[PDB]
Amino acid sequence: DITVYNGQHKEAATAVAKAFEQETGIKVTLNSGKSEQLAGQLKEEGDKTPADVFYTEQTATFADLSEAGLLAPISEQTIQQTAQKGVPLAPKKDWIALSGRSRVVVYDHTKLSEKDMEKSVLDYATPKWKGKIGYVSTSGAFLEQVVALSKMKGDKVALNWLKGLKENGKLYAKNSVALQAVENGEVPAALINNYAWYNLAKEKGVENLKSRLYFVRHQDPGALVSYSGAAVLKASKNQAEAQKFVDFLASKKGQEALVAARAEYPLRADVVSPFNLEPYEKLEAPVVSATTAQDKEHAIKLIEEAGL
Ligand SMILES: [Fe+3]
Repeated sequence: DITVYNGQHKEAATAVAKAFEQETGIKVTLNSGKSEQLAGQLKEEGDKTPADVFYTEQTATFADLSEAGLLAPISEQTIQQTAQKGVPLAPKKDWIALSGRSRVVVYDHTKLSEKDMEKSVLDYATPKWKGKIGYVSTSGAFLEQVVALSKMKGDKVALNWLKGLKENGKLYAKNSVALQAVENGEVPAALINNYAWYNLAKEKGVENLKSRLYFVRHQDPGALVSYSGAAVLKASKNQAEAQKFVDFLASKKGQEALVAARAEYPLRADVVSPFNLEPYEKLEAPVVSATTAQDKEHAIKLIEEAGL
């Protein structure tokens, strides 16, 4: 039996754990928490941690653990299962990316069309969109979007984007609320994450929604994908079952279990999502370095400076 420190959503984690227990007969215990807190706990515990595997919604939390020598190597064959073009790879082959979530633009297709959409997420923060674009400044993915803009286009552009949202956008407390506002006719479009919309569409049927999704694609900062993954702890005294769990997560059945539970893009090429997601490769996600704590601190400073 194994212990998994879990920073991912409980439904994702519970569903793959249960499919693992059913496939192998090995029992999984989750120790859930926020990825950044769990990572800190793993570093403090060091070679006496009870953790066998670390399962996270955000692969960026792994870099520090790897650099501190706390992660075990994973099978090369396992890594290759999700190694699509654009998918982040552990330089030391000591963690694996498993799935993704995407930034998207949701729009009311009875008021706007694909033709009204912009080639860049930068352009939604301009007077053309005044009173017409919702955004969620408190959302973790929104913070990731600022980090990517900063890295890809520099601080002046990031700040100008945030200042433009301040001036032109409608602020919503959550992505689900921004989605409702589009459905309700309050705002014709918003910047959200993919899964909120695919959840609603699975629930109600796409034909019954006013809203559709526009993916900016072509490695625009607005095509940002955030990656979930897993790692085996070097300290684990059950490497064999820990590695079997990580291999299962990368397998067809493990990826099938994940996508049945959550609207994340599988990184295996031979699994389709029952939420009817497009293939990961079609997203044309940009390639961007892992968000550090320092990156998050800086992005918060820019949001503050923009008056948000
Ligand atoms: Fe969310």
